[PDB]
Amino acid sequence: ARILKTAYTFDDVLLVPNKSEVLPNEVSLKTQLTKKIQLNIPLMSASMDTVTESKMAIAMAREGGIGIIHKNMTIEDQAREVDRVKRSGGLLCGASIGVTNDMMERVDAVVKAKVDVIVLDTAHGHSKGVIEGVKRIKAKYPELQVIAGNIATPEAVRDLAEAGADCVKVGIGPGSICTTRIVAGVGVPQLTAVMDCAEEGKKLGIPVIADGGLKYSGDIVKALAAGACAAMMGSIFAGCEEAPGAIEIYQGRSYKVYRGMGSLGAMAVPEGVEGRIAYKGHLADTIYQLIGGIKSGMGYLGAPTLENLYENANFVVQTSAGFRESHPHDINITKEAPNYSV
Amino acid sequence: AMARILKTAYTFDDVLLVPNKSEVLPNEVSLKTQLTKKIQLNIPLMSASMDTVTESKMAIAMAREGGIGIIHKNMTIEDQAREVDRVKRSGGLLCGASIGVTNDMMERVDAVVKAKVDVIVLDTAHGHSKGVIEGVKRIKAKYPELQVIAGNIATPEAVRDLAEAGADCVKVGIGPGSICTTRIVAGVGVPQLTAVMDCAEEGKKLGIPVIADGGLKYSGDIVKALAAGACAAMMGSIFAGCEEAPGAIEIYQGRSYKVYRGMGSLGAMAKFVPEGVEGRIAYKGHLADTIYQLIGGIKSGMGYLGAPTLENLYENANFVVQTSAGFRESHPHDINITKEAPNYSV
Amino acid sequence: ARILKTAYTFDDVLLVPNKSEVLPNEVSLKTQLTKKIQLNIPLMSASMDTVTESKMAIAMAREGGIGIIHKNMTIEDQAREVDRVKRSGGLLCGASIGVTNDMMERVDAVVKAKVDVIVLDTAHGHSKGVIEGVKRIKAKYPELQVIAGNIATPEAVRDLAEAGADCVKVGIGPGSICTTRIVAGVGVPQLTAVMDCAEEGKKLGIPVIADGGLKYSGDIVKALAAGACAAMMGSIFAGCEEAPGAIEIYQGRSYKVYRGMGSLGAMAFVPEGVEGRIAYKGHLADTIYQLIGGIKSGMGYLGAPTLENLYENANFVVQTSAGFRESHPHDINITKEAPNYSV
Amino acid sequence: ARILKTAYTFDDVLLVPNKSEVLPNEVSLKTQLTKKIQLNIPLMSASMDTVTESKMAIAMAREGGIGIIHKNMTIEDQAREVDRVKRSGGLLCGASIGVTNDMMERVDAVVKAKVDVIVLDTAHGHSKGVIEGVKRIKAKYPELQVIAGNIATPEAVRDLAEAGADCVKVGIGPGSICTTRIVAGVGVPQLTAVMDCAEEGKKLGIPVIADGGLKYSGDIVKALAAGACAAMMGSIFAGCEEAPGAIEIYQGRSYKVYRGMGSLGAMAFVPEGVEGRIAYKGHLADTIYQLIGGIKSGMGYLGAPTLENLYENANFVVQTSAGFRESHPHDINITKEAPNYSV
Ligand SMILES: C=C(C)c1cccc(C(C)(C)NC(=O)Nc2ccc(Cl)c(O[C@H]3O[C@H](CO)[C@@H](O)[C@H]3O)c2)c1
Ligand SMILES: C=C(C)c1cccc(C(C)(C)NC(=O)Nc2ccc(Cl)c(O[C@H]3O[C@H](CO)[C@@H](O)[C@H]3O)c2)c1
Ligand SMILES: C=C(C)c1cccc(C(C)(C)NC(=O)Nc2ccc(Cl)c(O[C@H]3O[C@H](CO)[C@@H](O)[C@H]3O)c2)c1
Ligand SMILES: C=C(C)c1cccc(C(C)(C)NC(=O)Nc2ccc(Cl)c(O[C@H]3O[C@H](CO)[C@@H](O)[C@H]3O)c2)c1
Ligand SMILES: O=c1[nH]cnc2c1ncn2[C@@H]1O[C@H](COP(=O)(O)O)[C@@H](O)[C@H]1O
Ligand SMILES: O=c1[nH]cnc2c1ncn2[C@@H]1O[C@H](COP(=O)(O)O)[C@@H](O)[C@H]1O
Ligand SMILES: O=c1[nH]cnc2c1ncn2[C@@H]1O[C@H](COP(=O)(O)O)[C@@H](O)[C@H]1O
Ligand SMILES: O=c1[nH]cnc2c1ncn2[C@@H]1O[C@H](COP(=O)(O)O)[C@@H](O)[C@H]1O
Ligand SMILES: [K+]
Ligand SMILES: [K+]
Ligand SMILES: [K+]
Repeated sequence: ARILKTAYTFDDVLLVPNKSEVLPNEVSLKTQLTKKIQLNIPLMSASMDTVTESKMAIAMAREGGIGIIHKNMTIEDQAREVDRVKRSGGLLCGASIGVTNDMMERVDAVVKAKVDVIVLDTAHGHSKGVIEGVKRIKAKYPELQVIAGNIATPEAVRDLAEAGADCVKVGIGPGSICTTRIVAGVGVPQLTAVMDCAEEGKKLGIPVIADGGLKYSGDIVKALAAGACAAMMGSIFAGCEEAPGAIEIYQGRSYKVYRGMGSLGAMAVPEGVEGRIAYKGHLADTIYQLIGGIKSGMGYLGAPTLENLYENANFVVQTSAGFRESHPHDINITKEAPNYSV
Repeated sequence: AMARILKTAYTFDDVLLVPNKSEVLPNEVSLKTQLTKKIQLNIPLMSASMDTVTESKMAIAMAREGGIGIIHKNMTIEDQAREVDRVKRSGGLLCGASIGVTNDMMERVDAVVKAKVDVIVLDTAHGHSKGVIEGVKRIKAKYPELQVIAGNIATPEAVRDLAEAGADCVKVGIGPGSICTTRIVAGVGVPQLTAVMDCAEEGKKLGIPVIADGGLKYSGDIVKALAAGACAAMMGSIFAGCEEAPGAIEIYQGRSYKVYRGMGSLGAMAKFVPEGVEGRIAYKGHLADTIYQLIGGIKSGMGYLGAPTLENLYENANFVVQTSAGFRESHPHDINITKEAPNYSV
Repeated sequence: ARILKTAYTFDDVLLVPNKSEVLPNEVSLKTQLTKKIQLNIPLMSASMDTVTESKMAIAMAREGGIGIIHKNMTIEDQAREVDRVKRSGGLLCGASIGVTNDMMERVDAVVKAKVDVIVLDTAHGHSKGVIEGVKRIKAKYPELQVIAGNIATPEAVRDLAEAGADCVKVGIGPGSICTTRIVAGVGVPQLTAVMDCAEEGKKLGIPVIADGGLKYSGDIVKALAAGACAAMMGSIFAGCEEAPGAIEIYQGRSYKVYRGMGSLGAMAFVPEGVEGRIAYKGHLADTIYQLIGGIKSGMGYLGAPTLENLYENANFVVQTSAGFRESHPHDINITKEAPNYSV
Repeated sequence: ARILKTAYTFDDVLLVPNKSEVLPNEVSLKTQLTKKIQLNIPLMSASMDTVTESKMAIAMAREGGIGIIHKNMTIEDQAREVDRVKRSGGLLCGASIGVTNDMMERVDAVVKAKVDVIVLDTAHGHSKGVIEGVKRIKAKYPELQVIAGNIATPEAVRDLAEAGADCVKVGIGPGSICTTRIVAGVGVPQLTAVMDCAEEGKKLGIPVIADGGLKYSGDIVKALAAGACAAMMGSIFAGCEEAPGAIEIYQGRSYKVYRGMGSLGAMAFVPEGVEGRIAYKGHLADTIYQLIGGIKSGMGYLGAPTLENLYENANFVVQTSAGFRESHPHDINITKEAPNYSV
């Protein structure tokens, strides 16, 4: 039983600027989610019953990303949801699958609805059940694109790619609503997890998704510079108008419900919590700020594409003092900024 | 010889366990552990020997759940014997008794032995001392088969010296306790994760187990202590609010509290300078409900690490260090929690 | 994509005392801003529309420093502001230029008004547009002093010096109103940025400016010890009577507006700064006095009669968060105002 | 410019327990302040106008420690305070001296009043003025015990010893009222400073004093285990009945005034201390009882029956801020007062 190293999250690191011949308006955000699936922007919405149904997925895809329909619903309803996204323009769409008895039955129905990718998502992706589930899926549907998660190690990338996954999803414990690391003691701070896993995926030719723990646009730049093909978010999108759930008002402020899929409410021992986040308005305005920040970061790094970003990215580690310097400090902020908050 | 800085030492909140390949489900794992070579526990949990934590009611409840309680010694010799006696006659449950380094030490041990106590815990502020080492030797001479836990310690050298004195198990923890001020008033101690790991390593070489005593707040902390090599975890704070702990239920402004205090606090010693504090913690209802959450957390952690057994968990556990920013990410963040979780509190 | 090292900001480090044969009242604060421009004190006011117009630049220069007139104005008005400064005595003045379609005509205007230095300043100075800008300016006005920024790597120092910069300005992300590091993920903790850049500039013969993130006089000492020729500040000066903006009273205290140049309000669409209020400080002279006294104190502690000697002989140690807590006052209820400390 | 290392303060480290054969009550706390001055306990009260006059110095002496009479009075009044302590019986007394034009005058007076040790104390002890001052005092009074400070490096230990000091005082910037590190940028976290200076002093046979930054009895154990012959405290004693100043009441709480001597108030150029108020803590003997109890407890944990053995067998580990949270009480609503713990 040994200590391997210090592992870092997004707030621990910064990207060093490079020489740049490209302006933020000239960079391309295109990325391959699998070898067969290109996104126009590297963003995905979490498959949670408070984040992504057909309305969110349609909106994500029109912006050039993708939404993964959650599976806290009957098989027929999830099929319906996928079908509505597919009929709204041949937009891309995903569907969540669990390691369950009816797993193949749920897969058959979202395939019938012509889902583009299934996400075999589970608390612990580096497990025999997930490995065998991927092998059953790829044996019946060899061309069906499969994302498997969640994981946090190069060995997990290796075993899941060996099983036939086309993409793997990284993140054990970083979610805003997640208590996995506290109740089970397990996880890897997300920037080191993505860096280590994406480096392994690149050697195998399998992309990785940086899933969870993202709070600012600059976090996504770091996830992409570390080598993730795409970034998945629940918190950043669950307050948008297109997220499921009504808008609630409490003492002058408008909120939407957001909860972990492993919380008591979502399941009705838990590994998530349930709560409220601020109402953000329409997805478009959030995406515009996220993409603007990504384009700026890429301008700072001289990267015209996502791959060039990864190839020339150098991180430095900052201390808690450096974190205090990186945020605004020693000012009473009195005007809303659209891409910042405390 | 000169003073030196050895290394950085870590507490539970500093580290995370890296997930392994798993072929085991949380409900398939076994929590059986050897507290000593002759005492098996069904779950690796112990309740602390404090006068706000463990008497008969608590020890009975702990044994029923598969753990064990250590009856505290802020008690006449006779009362402690009767406390042990009630646990033994309550269905043959395991029971332990706390013993200090006192002039009547052997008279206290005699009485709990007669009450058929299964283990005695010679616990004191500084276990790595001549008084403790001579006391273990005296007990193992009069009672060669009596199981003896000695503590508290924090170094591998202390494991060896107490193992050579004849201890069957050593208890690790100088300063991690919720109510403890040792490190602040005396400047002494070792962050608990590193203390458990370095002592467990030495104990494994010698074949003596180590207990991780103090500083546990969440079920995931227990997983880290077991993964660092402890055979069992000892908790005061987590159990002091349970209905089975001593003390009445106090209500102040809509919340329910129970008293919890260090054995080295002024109040506990009136019943020197103090090395503990006195206060209140939340009432938690029945012990069974807390243990359920603890065991569930432990089983989930073993599932993530691919460990069907506690020895497999130690053999394959890998830790990473996280910063304070990583700690912020590990807890729920950027959310207004509006519903209680039964295993997470703020 | 890899991790280079840990990088430090000012609060991460402390300077070790040296043997001293000099009293703080004997040190000299002269610095070469460029080869041609000497300042009597190594302080600059930021080129921001809530910090430096002519009033601020005139006071900074009378105190021995310099102000950089911001460019959130028409070309004509910026020339008029520089001209106000030059007509108010022998006063040094600077003017901010950006990478814009009308860049050279803005430079022509400020040159005609007799500006002493232009600051070609933009979010990312290590860029082809800044490099081409410096070359174009130097090709037309070979003797005009050019500061280029902002940057944070030794490679950018070398490229901007090769382009013909006379001085480079270091700082990506540290400013009190800046969100660059949060929104784009990019920056270098400022003490390490200044140290690594100044060392490259020393080898090349080009000075560097420590711009941004400075809060106390001690911070400036650390910036200068790390090799910067001068320190540039916005927050420390924006609350002064000579900065732009009225004085606002609210619940018994006095405030002034301070905002990033990349905030929505300054720009009037993804901002890299915020907008807010800071305490009114009174006259520039009194803040400068405290700054100077603290710098002179630090040079006393390090035995430095000059700023070059301070840099040549300074050693740092890293402190933890607990060391930070010990470095500030602690375990006291402060009941009297200190003119050079506040919580 | 170069970063030498990470430097640590008391909150950054913990001492590893040793095998012990000694109970706390059996421990001996005697120490050599200098080769010719023994204290029954290794505690000194700071030479500050809010901590030690004769009332404090006499009380420190009766407890086994010693007070340094502060210098913020006339030469005549300081000798009177020294004389009053020395006529109260066989009590030890120190007196503070500065690098002043009347330095020798003030030394003459306190020497006439039979002071036992002088403390040539200044902001920056590793300076020509202090080195010359020690040399002049020792050339006139070869047997006067001289403590010189304040310093933070082994080079300063060596330079001050070669000048004739009998003890050196370590501490640049750790004091609770101190702002040296914020306003001048200079200092060394105190545990590292004591350890590095104590190691040099032991090679030379000259003791060091750990001055400032101590909050709990456990911090003093760390400073002695790090090599100091004694610990000097202002904040821990300024709330005691024997400190100067009246007991002031506000909302049912009792306070005393405490201020740095580089604060504006004490100086009545640029300040390096703050002014404020701390809790009233009653008679000094109550506080000393708790300090000595905690020290004896720590030496029990370290198997040190006496103090010389302590440094030789002291092993520190570094703790993170998470370890710091574990070291204090946590997850408890403390409802009873503890005599040796507060937050
Ligand atoms: C996103 C989160 C956190 C999550 C989402 C929904 C529910 C949960 C709950 C609260 C139910 N918690 C677990 O489910 N915890 C868990 C822990 C360890 C293991 Cl080993 C495990 O099972 C693995 O093996 C199975 C077969 O491959 C497959 O279920 C896989 O997860 C599950 C967590
Ligand atoms: C002080 C700050 C932060 C600042 C000040 C004013 C405005 C901005 C705004 C909000 C407009 N943000 C950027 O402007 N962000 C940005 C990011 C990356 C690049 Cl690559 C970039 O462009 C570089 O290339 C161009 C040609 O050299 C030149 O404009 C140069 O800055 C600009 C920031
Ligand atoms: C859980 C805690 C902290 C604790 C629990 C109850 C009481 C105490 C008190 C406040 C009384 N504090 C000590 O007791 N402090 C102490 C410190 C150093 C030594 Cl060396 C020491 O004595 C050792 O040597 C003796 C013979 O082996 C034996 O008493 C052993 O403890 C005791 C602490
Ligand atoms: C405890 C503190 C902080 C302290 C105590 C009282 C007064 C001061 C004031 C506020 C006046 N601040 C300094 O005095 N600051 C200072 C800074 C650098 C140097 Cl180099 C210096 O003077 C050195 O050179 C002289 C010749 O020996 C000698 O006086 C020595 O101190 C003094 C500080
Ligand atoms: O309750 C749960 N426990 C742990 N992780 C969860 C839970 N529910 C969702 N997640 C993960 O957390 C991510 C959202 O993280 P966020 O973007 O920080 O809010 C999802 O994409 C899932 O990977
Ligand atoms: O007063 C004391 N001072 C220091 N440690 C104590 C004191 N009383 C009990 N302990 C220890 O603290 C443990 C409880 O830690 P907790 O589970 O963090 O509350 C006990 O099992 C003892 O090992
Ligand atoms: O909005 C902006 N975003 C990022 N940096 C800015 C912005 N506006 C001004 N700056 C920089 O911040 C410095 C002021 O930093 P301060 O002294 O910490 O307030 C200026 O000199 C500029 O270098
Ligand atoms: O104002 C000052 N500036 C810096 N240090 C001071 C000042 N006044 C007193 N000191 C130091 O601080 C010590 C007191 O530290 P305290 O015990 O932390 O309050 C004194 O013994 C002096 O060494
Ligand atoms: K900033
Ligand atoms: K989390
Ligand atoms: K201080």
